[PDB]
Amino acid sequence: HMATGQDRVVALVDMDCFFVQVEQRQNPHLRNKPCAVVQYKSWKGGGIIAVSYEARAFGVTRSMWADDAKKLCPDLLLAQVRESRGKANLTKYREASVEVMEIMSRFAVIERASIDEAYVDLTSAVQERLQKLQGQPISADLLPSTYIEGLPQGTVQKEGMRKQGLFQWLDSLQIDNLTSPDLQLTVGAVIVEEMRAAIERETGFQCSAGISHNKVLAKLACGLNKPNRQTLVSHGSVPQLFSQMPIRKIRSLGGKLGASVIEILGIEYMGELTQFTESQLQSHFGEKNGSWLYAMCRGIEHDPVKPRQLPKTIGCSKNFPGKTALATREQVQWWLLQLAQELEERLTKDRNDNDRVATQLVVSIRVQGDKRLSSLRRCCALTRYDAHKMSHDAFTVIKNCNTSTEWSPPLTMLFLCATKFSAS
DNA sequence: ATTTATGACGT
DNA sequence: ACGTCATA
Repeated sequence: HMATGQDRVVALVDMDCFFVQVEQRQNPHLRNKPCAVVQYKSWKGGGIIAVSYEARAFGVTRSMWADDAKKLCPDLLLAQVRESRGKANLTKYREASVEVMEIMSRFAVIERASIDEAYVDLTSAVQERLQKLQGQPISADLLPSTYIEGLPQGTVQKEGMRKQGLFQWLDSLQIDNLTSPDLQLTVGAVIVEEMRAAIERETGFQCSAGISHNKVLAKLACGLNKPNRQTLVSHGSVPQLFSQMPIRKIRSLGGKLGASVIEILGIEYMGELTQFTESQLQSHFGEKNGSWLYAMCRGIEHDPVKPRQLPKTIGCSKNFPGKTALATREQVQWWLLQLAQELEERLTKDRNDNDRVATQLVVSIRVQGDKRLSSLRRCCALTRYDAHKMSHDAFTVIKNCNTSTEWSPPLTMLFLCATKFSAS
């Protein structure tokens, strides 16, 4: 009577260093070279936000200043994010992301998780594929970039090991040693190979993927073998996988709650959670978190793949660090106008493309000396896709935040978000 | 001065 | 409504 969280087949697809691949498709000179994408070149060469795998090998990471990355990797090539109205403009990447998600939707139900990753619900697609091929062995040739986590168990080249693990898996499927859920995952992986082939053929982009029974395991699986590969994590693989898996690697446990789990229970690995009762976990972390942890450490999670190919919000913001912090009224107004103009453009395009209208405008700011990402959030009605009205409306709602033709304390961040979409 | 985005939850 | 958390 003990449920095993084996009801669904779920994938998570992550475009490998996505902004970089976009620039590399556009500029063949960047292909197969150590390359990074930077925004804002003046200050320390700019901030790196995406890094090719060739560059990662030199120790280049995101959130590194380009000048610093050049010390680690002198031959590093850089592509700059487009800058419009004095701020980074991510339109090219948003549009490329749409290219990929449109291809994914042909194969299965997708949840847009971010600009560069999507969850995929393959349960239905797997059931249908299982009827078309019935009692036919699944050839290793259908899974040319698939790793089976945990295998092989029992040749000094990675590709050799991959194939040996796959053979062991498939030989035990064909034997009848594995379970029907295992067959379901395997077929799911075949479909993902097919989806990933179609993405590469049609866009030129490569991606890694994880296939498992829920989103957390799929996300975890995806990161196990990168770039351009996919990993199947079976329910059976979970005890060994979790036995040495730091708690912070599991999605949603990378922050404060994860650190609390570690500190309060005196443990380090995900698997160690199984020794606590559900009541115990709830007593420390709350009813929801405790229940979630109890199921998750056993490889079980029920968060559905939401059928949502489009972002629920459309926002833009700009930080104004250090000396650049906004300190006059005219300056604060000029930047609201810049933000509002980008937002109007993206909103109008959204309306035309997606048949919806935003109804709420959220204004957020951060004041100098406040550690919290947001110092304050206020909303007002968004009635007109008009940059001047939007910027003026936003000024109105945050104007009282100023102590006193001058602005103090200085603003270190402005954020306009369009939310609350309705069909149009 | 590691951005500029996102989605979710608690109250 | 508003603040906080988590992710890349």
